[PDB]
Amino acid sequence: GPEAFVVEEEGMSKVSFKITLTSDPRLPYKVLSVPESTPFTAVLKFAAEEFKVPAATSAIITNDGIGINPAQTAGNVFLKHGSELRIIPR
Repeated sequence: GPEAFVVEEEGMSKVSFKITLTSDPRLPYKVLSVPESTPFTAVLKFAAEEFKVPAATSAIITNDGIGINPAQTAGNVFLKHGSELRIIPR
């Protein structure tokens, strides 16, 4: 019967973030894409590499300026915060 048809999961396999270095008034950005299951620590590592800044002294925050727990997936960050993120010194 109809109870036997279930939407078990839904998502998007490729997650894209537009990460802006907002301390620089030219607002340099990178659009980075990663698998949905990518640990967010690896997104910070990728972004720091592309911006040529040390991952250890950098952080990624939401467009609204709030911190993100790194121990979650890229897909979950996108679900909560959308695509626009900022890279800042920590």
